[PDB]
Amino acid sequence: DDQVKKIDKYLYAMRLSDETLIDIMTRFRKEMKNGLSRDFNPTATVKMLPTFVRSIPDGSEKGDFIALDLGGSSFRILRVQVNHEKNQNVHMESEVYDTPENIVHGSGSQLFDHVAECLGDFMEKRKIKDKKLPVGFTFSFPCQQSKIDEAILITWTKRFKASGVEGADVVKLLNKAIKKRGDYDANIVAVVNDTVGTMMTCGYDDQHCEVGLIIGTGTNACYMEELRHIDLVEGDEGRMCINTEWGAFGDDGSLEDIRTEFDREIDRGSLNPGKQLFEKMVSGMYLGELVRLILVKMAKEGLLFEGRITPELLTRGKFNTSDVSAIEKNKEGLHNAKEILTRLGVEPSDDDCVSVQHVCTIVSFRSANLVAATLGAILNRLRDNKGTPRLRTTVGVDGSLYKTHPQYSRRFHKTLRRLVPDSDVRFLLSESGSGKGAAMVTAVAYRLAEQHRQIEETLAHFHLTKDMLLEVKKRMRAEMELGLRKQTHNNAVVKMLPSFVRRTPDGTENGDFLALDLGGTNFRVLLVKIRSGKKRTVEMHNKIYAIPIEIMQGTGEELFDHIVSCISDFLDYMGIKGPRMPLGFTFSFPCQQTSLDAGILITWTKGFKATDCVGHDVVTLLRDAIKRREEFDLDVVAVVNDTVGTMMTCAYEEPTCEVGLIVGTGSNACYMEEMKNVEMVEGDQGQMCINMEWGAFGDNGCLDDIRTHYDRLVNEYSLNAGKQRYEKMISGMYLGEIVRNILIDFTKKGFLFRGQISETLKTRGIFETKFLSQIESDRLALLQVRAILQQLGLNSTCDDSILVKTVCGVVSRRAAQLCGAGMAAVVDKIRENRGLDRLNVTVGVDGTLYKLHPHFSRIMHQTVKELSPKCNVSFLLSEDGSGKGAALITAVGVRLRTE
Amino acid sequence: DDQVKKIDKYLYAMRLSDETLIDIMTRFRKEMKNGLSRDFNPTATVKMLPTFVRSIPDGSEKGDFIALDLGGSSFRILRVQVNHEKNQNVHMESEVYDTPENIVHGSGSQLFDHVAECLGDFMEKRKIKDKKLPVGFTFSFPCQQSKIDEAILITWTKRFKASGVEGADVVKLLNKAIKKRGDYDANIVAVVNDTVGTMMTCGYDDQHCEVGLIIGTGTNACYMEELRHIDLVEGDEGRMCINTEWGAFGDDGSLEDIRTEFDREIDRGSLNPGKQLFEKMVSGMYLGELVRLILVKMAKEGLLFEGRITPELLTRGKFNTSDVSAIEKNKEGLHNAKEILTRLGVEPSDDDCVSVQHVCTIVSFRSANLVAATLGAILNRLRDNKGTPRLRTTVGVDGSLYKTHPQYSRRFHKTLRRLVPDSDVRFLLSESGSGKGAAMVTAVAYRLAEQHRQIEETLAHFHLTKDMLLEVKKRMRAEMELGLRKQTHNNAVVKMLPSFVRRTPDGTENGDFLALDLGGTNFRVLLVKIRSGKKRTVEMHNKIYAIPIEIMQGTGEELFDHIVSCISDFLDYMGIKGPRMPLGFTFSFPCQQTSLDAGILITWTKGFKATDCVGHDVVTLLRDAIKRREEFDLDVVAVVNDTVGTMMTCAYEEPTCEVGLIVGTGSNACYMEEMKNVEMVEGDQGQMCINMEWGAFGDNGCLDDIRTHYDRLVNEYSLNAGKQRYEKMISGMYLGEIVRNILIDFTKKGFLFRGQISETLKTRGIFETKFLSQIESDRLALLQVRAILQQLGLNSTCDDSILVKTVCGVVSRRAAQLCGAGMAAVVDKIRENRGLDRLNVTVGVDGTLYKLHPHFSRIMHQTVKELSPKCNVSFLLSEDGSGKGAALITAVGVRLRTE
Ligand SMILES: OC[C@H]1O[C@@H](O)[C@H](O)[C@@H](O)[C@@H]1O
Ligand SMILES: OC[C@H]1O[C@@H](O)[C@H](O)[C@@H](O)[C@@H]1O
Ligand SMILES: [K+]
Ligand SMILES: [K+]
Ligand SMILES: [K+]
Ligand SMILES: [K+]
Repeated sequence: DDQVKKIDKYLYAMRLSDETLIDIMTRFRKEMKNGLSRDFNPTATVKMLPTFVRSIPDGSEKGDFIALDLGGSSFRILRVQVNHEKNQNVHMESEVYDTPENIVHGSGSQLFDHVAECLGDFMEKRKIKDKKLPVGFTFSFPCQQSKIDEAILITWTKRFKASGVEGADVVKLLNKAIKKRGDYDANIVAVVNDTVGTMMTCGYDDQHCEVGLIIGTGTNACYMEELRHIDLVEGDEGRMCINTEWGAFGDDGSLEDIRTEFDREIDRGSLNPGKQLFEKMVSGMYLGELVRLILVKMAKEGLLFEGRITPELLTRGKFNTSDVSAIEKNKEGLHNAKEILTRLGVEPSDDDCVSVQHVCTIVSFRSANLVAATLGAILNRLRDNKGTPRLRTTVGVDGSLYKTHPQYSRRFHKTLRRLVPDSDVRFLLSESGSGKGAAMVTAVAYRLAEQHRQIEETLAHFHLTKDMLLEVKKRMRAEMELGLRKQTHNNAVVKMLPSFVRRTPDGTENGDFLALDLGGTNFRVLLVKIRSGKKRTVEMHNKIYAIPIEIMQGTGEELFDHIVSCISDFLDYMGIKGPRMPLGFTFSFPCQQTSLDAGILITWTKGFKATDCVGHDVVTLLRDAIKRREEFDLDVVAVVNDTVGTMMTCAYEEPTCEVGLIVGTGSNACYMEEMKNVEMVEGDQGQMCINMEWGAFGDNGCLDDIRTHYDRLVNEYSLNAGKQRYEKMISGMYLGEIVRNILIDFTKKGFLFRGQISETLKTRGIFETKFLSQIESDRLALLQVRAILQQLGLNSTCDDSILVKTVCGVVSRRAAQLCGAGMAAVVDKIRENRGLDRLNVTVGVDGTLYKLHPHFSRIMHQTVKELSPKCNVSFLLSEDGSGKGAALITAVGVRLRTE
Repeated sequence: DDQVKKIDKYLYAMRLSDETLIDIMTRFRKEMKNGLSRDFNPTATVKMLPTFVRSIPDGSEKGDFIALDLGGSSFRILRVQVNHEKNQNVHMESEVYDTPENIVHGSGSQLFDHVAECLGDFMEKRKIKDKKLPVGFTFSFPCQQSKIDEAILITWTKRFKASGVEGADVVKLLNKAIKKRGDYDANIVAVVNDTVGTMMTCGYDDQHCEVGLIIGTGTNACYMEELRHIDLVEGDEGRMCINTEWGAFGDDGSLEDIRTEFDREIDRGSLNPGKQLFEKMVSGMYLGELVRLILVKMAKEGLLFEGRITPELLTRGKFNTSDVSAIEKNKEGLHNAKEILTRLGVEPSDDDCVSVQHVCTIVSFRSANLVAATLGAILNRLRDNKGTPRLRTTVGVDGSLYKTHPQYSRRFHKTLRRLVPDSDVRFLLSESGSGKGAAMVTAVAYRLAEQHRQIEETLAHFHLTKDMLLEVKKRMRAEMELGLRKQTHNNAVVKMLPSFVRRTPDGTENGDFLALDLGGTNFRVLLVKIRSGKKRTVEMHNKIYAIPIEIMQGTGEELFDHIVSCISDFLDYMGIKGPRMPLGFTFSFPCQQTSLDAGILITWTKGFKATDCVGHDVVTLLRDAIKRREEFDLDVVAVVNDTVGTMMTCAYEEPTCEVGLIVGTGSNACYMEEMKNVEMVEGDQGQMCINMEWGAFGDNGCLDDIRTHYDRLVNEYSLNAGKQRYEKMISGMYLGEIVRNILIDFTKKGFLFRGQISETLKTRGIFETKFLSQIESDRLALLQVRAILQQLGLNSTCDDSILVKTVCGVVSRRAAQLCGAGMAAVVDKIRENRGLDRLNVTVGVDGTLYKLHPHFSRIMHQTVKELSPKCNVSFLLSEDGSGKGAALITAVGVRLRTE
């Protein structure tokens, strides 16, 4: 006893009080906060690195993969096999490869070539070198990573010191070595820390695991932290495993008050002086040597061995941590001591043995107590995160020291239970611990890799090549011809109807004109004053009127009676009733023009059911209603198509404009054609603006080779199945539906919304052009995109969001391109029509998709350029082709009945 | 009365209850939250746009500028002059330019050319067209801007509808028009909303202003909101004025429950149907017309004028908001009514006049009450932000309606005082209101513009051009020659000392060597085992030892007695005492080599003061101490320079290495020279590694033309004034000091830290290489950089941070370049030395600045490439040139005494 008491005082500084431990527990808690915070992270010693592991094995894990484990006591290679069974275990085998101490102090190159050399042999000796099995990599060192399969070595720790690796990506470095040999082919799908592997390996057997603890050569702990606490990782949903890297605890001076002269000497003779100061007070790679130093000091003071000092006792590394354990055994502790010490050349006395055994006890007890303190900080942290008064969790443990020291386990648990009282912690030990762990993470990594490989293949069908685009342009052009020729027009799908607008405005237009814009329940009347002065100027007014459904489904005699009623109101509203004014009539329903002022209605749409209108000439129905009133008289000069109105509106300013285009809910285009070509209208002189009605392009199957399964579904479920095939791959009314139908598919395959098909996802037209234009916005953050989706009614996650945005993108790009191939055919036909080799033409466009969408117009333009280089086409957003345009068509109209 | 009562019931829906108003107040509060939040902002109708105005006039405002005001009742141009006086007012004049109604409905082009045309005239008529005065621009429309001098028109409101402007930057569009004419030159320094101008114009006279309220043609309110609440603007310090754009309140349906059939008809006949729904219930541009519609409906029902309806009463725009005011005058209200109505063709009865006057009252009272409600929401918001129980603030008001209606002011204040009770609000009216406002913002904008112009000029001196760099390279080369030649060596500043290392390792090296690394209080001894096996392998160990200051300032006999004591310890530590081992001696103090194993100490540094060492040969002092002990014997084979050790260490692996470089606290470089050239050492055969000591380059004034005022200050205040000029523009020991000296300067000029010179800013060496390497980090966010600074002890702001980072950048770039020009001279001399036209050489480098810094090594490399294209130089980070290197020099040493 006297002896033991003499050591206790000598090593008093190595005997920490609970008061002290709690303090240390508190200091670490602060180091944890700083490392997580984005403000102090820059200069924090406890790195708290994100592992990018968001959950423990859910069981659904299955596969066959390899696993490397480098950085611990020994370098082993495992082949883990997690398969499907009826409550039966998982199989796995491992092999340890000797790694020369002069190899971990060499060049990164030699080291990774060694690891590669050992890998190939392992697979070959098992001849599984053919089936490229996924490879997991457990690397126990602080690594920076922004994804599971990347690992930038922050620095080396423990006994490694290979140059040319720090600051580099070990995965690339390994892939580099595996290549150099080319003996085989490896798939490093993931890189994980050993603490992570341990937590995984044990969480598999216990879904309560949230902490991985390593206590061996080195020491470290990882836990499950709230994303909303990990400032340096964008997100807020779920959890992510954090790699504290607590071995560096104190590397900034925080622990100088508890470190002794022996601790500092141990540091001076170390590979990484000044680093991992806490670790050097705890882990097994240092325990043995720490005791030796204490023994040398004592012999030197004649406190032990009667001052006798031998060359062996002074040689670094002669007293291993394994002697510390042998000496602390309950049974043969003191006998082991005598043997060990004796082997050191010393001649120990019974007193010497007891003393040396108490030094061991004091040194290893400190290790235990210190780790209880820091682990307790992680427990309190978990207790706070869950807001629970008492904590219940399972800790995954591993490490040569913890597993082989006879007293560590017990002392560690005892002290821990005394510092962190309101909690019941379960400690699960693991066989390989990080062997099966890297496998579970690899498993998930592979999984997500296939999902992406698949998703990429599905979206590939939407990728049109410049050659396909040329065919599309080729085919559109042929369709155009069939519709112009008189011999095939009746059977053509791209009708190419004549608008009877023989000239674009020339500036000579001057006057006051009325326009009627009818295309729904809310139509409008307008007054447009045009002054052909020195300076072109046009002012206008307009009021909107409603059409009671009762009248929409009225008798056609009431419909036009009501409309003239509204016009009668407007004229008074503008204070201009009296004179016989000219009026342009924009009729946005399926019509067939037989003259500038005549158009037969082929079918009602948008809810109109007025009787005795279909088949009749709308302009006559209007003229008849006007006369029925006898209050005033108008001179209906024309019936107008809004697309044609859009070009006219544009031509008025930009004279090189001879093409109009609409890309909104629907799509159409027009252009000035040569009369000699309009076989449907007598006269080979002059020009004629043609209203293509190009949305029917492909209605005879000519696009059937570029349409996808989702294009077909959208058609199958559309109201006009088999019709408007082209407009269905380009208009804002369907784009969302192609998108929605892809999402449903992916949801079923389980790549989105947890495989759960939402009711909102089942609703058609949920993805309007407005919301389609947002999700793809450059100025939007993924957290906003996610908000938008959730706002629609989709329980999307940051991850879902990334997916939905990609799909949208794929669909809208093809839309713009397919639109470009179309537009590309028109301009070239115009060029060739006039026998030119270079054409400069402007196009007037309108439409909520072209206008609101972030990338449609751009990609569209890029495309027309590639497919039609002999043409220099310019696109100008021209609005109100239905009002201003109809008026301009009217002004040009009256102007021409004079010539 | 009966009449009045008959109207009250007829227009019951226009009479809002306080219950209703408070509800609306609450709805707006929610619209304010959504617009500010990054989650709901995407689809929010109340945009809550950031104005980038962080404070009201602080008085320090002074200058002479112009101001444009477009978008309100009239387009005026002001020339405001805010100067320094003894409590006397500010001067300003304005001029209104007629803007044709057919001009605000035309093209953006014509509109901005009109504004330009009006601008030039204004300045010319005042002939101030010569002095390019700053120009302020008040544009009253929702604009997107990320900086004061940018304004992307979201959309048009009120009566503007010029095409080609929405979605574009009006500033560029204006600058575009001012150019087209080129009559003059304008400086649009800022663009502000009218609400902002009003708040500014009134905050100037009252530092309590936090709200700008407009009630005229249109209606809108801006206030001062907490940056920590403006999710869409990075930051958290101070305040920023938010432009609510509340006219759009309800544009999503939120107010359909309080809008009447008259409100909806007013919308149908509007320019922007469906937009600014709230505004259309309040502002002056609509009040008049809203009453007309109510009157038409009543006549039609024979409720007024005995049902008589006239063409005038039905003409839109015949009843102006100015008639609403005339009619509500206390004195001549009913007489004004009779006159007005009569002018409308109606024949009003006294009863009719009373009724029409009550309609006005009911309509204008609603306007007042509605704006009280929404303003009250902004007050409650301000009360909450300041956490005060009762609110005290000043509101800046303006608007034709508010200023000209006889009853508005009174009704508005009354209702407001009843809804928002715990607060005293001061209402300041402004003359031009936005005239003097745009001027105060312009003032500040100009100010910051000059600071940047200045700062840019100061940092320009640090910009070296490729030609200067070539001169530097030219001069370095000449310096090199003077130092090699025997006739000028004694007077050369770049000493070019011979290291006596005649060969780089060749691989033949094999053995066990000791090294002593002495360069401070903590030196180390090392054992390096080198095996020239089939595979190159080298393992080593080392312990660190301290030198008590008492011994550092000892007698030189004790210093080397102590060192040999440490070596004696180490040999036992490694268990190898006995044999006579070889030892390399790295002596990192000002030494002069006279042989491979001899070096005279020219002067102590780093606190050493040991006596009788200076002038003596350190290797002899060591050999003498060894012999004094008689415990063992060593074979000191060499005295080493760490730079030379760095190259050797590198050559060992990369055989093309013949140049070493150190860039850390200090800087030096070495390279293999041709013996025929080393005039200081006999023998024209073989080579000789030269230790340049290039830090003294420029010590004779040869760099005096590229050194700056701050370079001189750093020298002036350095411990070795006039010496190490080159090393002072490149080493990590001074870079921070050049930086710190610039900051102090800028602080004085008042461009940083509020002109306040911190005590921390006065501390030298505050900017260590570590912190210099961080601030410039690509992976760091400005909020972190700011944290770092504040962590140093600098009360920096996000803005300060942006500045400090730029300075650092300027300084560290020149450092790398100046280093490159130097390195560039060595490689070329080697090339030319061997008469080659292409040279491939590797350079071994080390140093905390080169290693830790984000951009040093890169820019350095880029530079050596440009200046030395006949050379293909490769840079390899080679570490431990002081230990491993000293050993390699020793191994090569013993190996050569055999040849
Ligand atoms: O091996 C246990 C631990 O040792 C520490 O030194 C390393 O930095 C960690 O990566 C590792 O988890
Ligand atoms: O003119 C007053 C207000 O009118 C609103 O319609 C505009 O959108 C605002 O920019 C302006 O502040
Ligand atoms: K986060
Ligand atoms: K024809
Ligand atoms: K903010
Ligand atoms: K010579």
